Amino acid sequence: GFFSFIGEAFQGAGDMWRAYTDMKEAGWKDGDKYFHA
Amino acid sequence: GFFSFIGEAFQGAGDMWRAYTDMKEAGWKDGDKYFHA
Amino acid sequence: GFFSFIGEAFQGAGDMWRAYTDMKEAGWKDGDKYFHA
Amino acid sequence: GFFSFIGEAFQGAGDMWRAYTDMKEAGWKDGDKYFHA
Amino acid sequence: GFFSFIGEAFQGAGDMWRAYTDMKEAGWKDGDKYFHA
Amino acid sequence: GFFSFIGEAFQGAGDMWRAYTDMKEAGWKDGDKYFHA
Amino acid sequence: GFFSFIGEAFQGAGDMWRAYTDMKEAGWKDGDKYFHA
Amino acid sequence: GFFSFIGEAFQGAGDMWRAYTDMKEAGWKDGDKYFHA
Amino acid sequence: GFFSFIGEAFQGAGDMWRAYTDMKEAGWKDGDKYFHA
Amino acid sequence: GFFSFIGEAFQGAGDMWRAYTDMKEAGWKDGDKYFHA
Amino acid sequence: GFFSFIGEAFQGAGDMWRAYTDMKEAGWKDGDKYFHA
Amino acid sequence: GFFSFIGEAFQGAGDMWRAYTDMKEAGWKDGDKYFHA
Amino acid sequence: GFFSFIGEAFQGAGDMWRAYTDMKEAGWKDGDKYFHA
Amino acid sequence: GFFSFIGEAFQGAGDMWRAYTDMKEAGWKDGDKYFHA
Amino acid sequence: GFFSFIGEAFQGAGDMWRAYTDMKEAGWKDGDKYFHA
Amino acid sequence: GFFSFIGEAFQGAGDMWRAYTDMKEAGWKDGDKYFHA
Amino acid sequence: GFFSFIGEAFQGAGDMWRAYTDMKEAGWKDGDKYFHA
Amino acid sequence: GFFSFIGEAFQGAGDMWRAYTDMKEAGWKDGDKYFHA
Amino acid sequence: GFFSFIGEAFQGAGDMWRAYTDMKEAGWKDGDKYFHA
Amino acid sequence: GFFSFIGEAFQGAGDMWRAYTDMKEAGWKDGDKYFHA
Amino acid sequence: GFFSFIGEAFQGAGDMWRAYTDMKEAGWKDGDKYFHA
Amino acid sequence: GFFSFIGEAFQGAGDMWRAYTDMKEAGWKDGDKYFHA
Amino acid sequence: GFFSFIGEAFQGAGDMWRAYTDMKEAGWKDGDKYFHA
Amino acid sequence: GFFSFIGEAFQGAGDMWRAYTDMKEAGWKDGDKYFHA
Repeated sequence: GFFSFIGEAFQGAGDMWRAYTDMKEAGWKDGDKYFHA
Repeated sequence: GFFSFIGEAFQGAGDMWRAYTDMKEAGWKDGDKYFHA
Repeated sequence: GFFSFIGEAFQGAGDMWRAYTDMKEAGWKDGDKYFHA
Repeated sequence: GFFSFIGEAFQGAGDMWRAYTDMKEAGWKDGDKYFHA
Repeated sequence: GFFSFIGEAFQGAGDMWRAYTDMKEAGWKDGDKYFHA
Repeated sequence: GFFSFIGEAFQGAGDMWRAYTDMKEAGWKDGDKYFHA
Repeated sequence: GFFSFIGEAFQGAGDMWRAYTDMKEAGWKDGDKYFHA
Repeated sequence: GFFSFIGEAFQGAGDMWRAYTDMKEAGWKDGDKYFHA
Repeated sequence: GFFSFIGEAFQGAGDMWRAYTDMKEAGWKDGDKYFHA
Repeated sequence: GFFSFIGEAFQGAGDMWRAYTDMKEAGWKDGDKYFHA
Repeated sequence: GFFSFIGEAFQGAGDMWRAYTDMKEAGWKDGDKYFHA
Repeated sequence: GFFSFIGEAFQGAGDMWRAYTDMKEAGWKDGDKYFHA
Repeated sequence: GFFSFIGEAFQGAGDMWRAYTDMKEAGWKDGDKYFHA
Repeated sequence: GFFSFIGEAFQGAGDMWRAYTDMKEAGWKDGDKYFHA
Repeated sequence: GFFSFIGEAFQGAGDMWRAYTDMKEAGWKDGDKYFHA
Repeated sequence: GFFSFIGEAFQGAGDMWRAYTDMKEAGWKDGDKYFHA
Repeated sequence: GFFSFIGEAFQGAGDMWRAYTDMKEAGWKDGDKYFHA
Repeated sequence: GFFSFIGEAFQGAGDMWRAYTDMKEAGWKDGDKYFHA
Repeated sequence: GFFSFIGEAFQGAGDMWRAYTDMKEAGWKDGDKYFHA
Repeated sequence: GFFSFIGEAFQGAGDMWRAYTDMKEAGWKDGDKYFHA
Repeated sequence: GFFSFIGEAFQGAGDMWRAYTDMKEAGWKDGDKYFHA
Repeated sequence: GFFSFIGEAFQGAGDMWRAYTDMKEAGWKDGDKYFHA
Repeated sequence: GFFSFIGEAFQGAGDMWRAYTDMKEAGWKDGDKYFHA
Repeated sequence: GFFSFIGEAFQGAGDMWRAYTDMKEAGWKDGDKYFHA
């Protein structure tokens, strides 16, 4: 694919552009995410 | 595919452009997400 | 694929451009993520 | 793939451009991530 | 792959461009990461 | 692969360009990472 | 999507299940094809 | 979508289940085809 | 996606399940093909 | 994706499951193909 | 992805499961192919 | 990814599971191929 | 075309006879402007 | 075209006769401007 | 084209007759400007 | 083209007749500018 | 093209008739500029 | 092209008629500039 | 400007994509052009 | 400018992509052009 | 400028991509061009 | 400038990519060009 | 400038990539060019 | 400048990559060029 971004990308808490691929018999767990201002 | 973005992208809490692909016998769990201002 | 970014990329807490690939019988756990201002 | 970045990339706490690949019978655990200002 | 970066890359606490590859019967644990200002 | 970087790369605490490869029956543990200003 | 083929595929001169994808500024040619019996 | 084919496919000169997808500024040619018996 | 083929594939002159993907400024040619019996 | 082939693949002159991927400023040629019986 | 082949692959003149990947400013040629019986 | 082959591979003249990868300013040639029986 | 200006041009904060032309996939920003006397 | 200017051009903070032309995949920024007397 | 300027150009803080031309995959920044009298 | 300037050019802080041309994968920065009298 | 300048050019802090041309994978910076009288 | 300058060029701190040309994988920096009278 | 052409361009006798630019006190003469079939 | 061509360009007799630029007190003469078939 | 060509360029008699530039008090003469088939 | 060509370039009689530059009080003469088939 | 060519370049009679530069009081003469087949 | 060529370059009769530079009061004459097949 093709991806183009021009400007600002803001993320307080989390993941950006994560790529999990080609897994067999795989397991995982992600936790919570908080944003306070 | 083709993706073009011009400007600002704001995310308080979460994931952006996540790609999970090509999985067999796979399991996972994502937690909650809070936004306070 | 093709990836192009021009500008600013801000992440308070988390992962950016993570790539997990080609796993068999794999397991892991990610923790929480907090953002305070 | 092809990756091009022009500008600023800020991460308070976390990982950037992590690549885990070609694992068999593998396990790990990542901790939490805090951001205070 | 091809990787090009032009500008500034700031990480308070964490890992950048980590590459774990070609593991069999492998285990590890990463700790937490704090960012205070 | 090909890697090109032009500019500044700042890391307060952590690892940069770590490469762990070709391991069998291997184990390790990484500690926490703090950033104070 | 889902694709199931059960039987026989016969081709004297040609290509089969050709997939060209995700191209930008591309150009090509394919010549003539002759079947004589 | 869903595609099921059960039987026989015979082609003297040509292409089969060709898929061209996700093109930008592209151009090509395919010559003549002759079937003689 | 999912692809299942059960049977026989016969090709006198040609290519099979060719995949060209993720190209930028590319160009090529393929000559003629002759089948004589 | 997922690909399953069960049976026979016969090719007098050609290529099989060719994969060209992730090219930038590329160019090539493939000559003619002759099948005589 | 996942690829399974069970059976027979016969090729008089050609290449098999060729993979060309991650090229920049590249160029090549492949000659003719003849099958006579 | 995952690749499984179970059976027979026959090639009179050619290459098998050739992998060319991670090239910059490259160029080559491959001559003709003849199969006579 | 033809453009004639005879006199005085006064600008406290801003741009003058700015010409942006012939752009494709472009993006920019201009901040605030303050005039105090 | 034809452009004639006869007189005075005064600018406290800004740019003059700026020409940006013939751009593809471009992005930039210009900050604030302050005029105090 | 034709450009004629006859007189005075005064600029406290800024750029003059700046020409940016013929750019592909480009990105830049210009800071603030202050005029105090 | 044709450019004629007859008179005076005064600039406290900035650049003059800057020409950036024929760039591919480029990136830069210019700081702030201060004029005090 | 043709460029004629007749008069005076005054610059407290900056660059003059700077020409950057024919760059590929380039990156630079220019600091702040101060004019005090 | 043709360039004619007749008069006076005054620069407190900076560069004059700088020409950077024909660069590939290049990077540099220029510090601040101060003018005090 | 931007120019894109995809297909065939045939000219028996003449010029294609001629560019004469930035001339002062210039003279020339072009001859006739014949096309016979 | 930007120029892209994909396909065939045939010229029997003449010039293609000629560029005459930045001339002062210049003269020349081009002859005739014939095309016979 | 930017120039990209993908395909075939045929010229029987003439010049291709000629560049005459930056001449003062210059003269020349080009002859005729014939094409016979 | 930037020039990219991928394919075949045929010229029976003439010049290709000629560059005459930076001449003062210069003269020359080019002869005819014939193409017979 | 930048020049890239990938493929075949055929010239029966003539010059390719000629560069005449930085001449004062210079003269020369080129002869005819014939192509017969 | 930068020059890259990948493939075949054929010239029957003539000069390739000729560079005449930095001449004062210079004269010469080149003869004809014939190509017969």
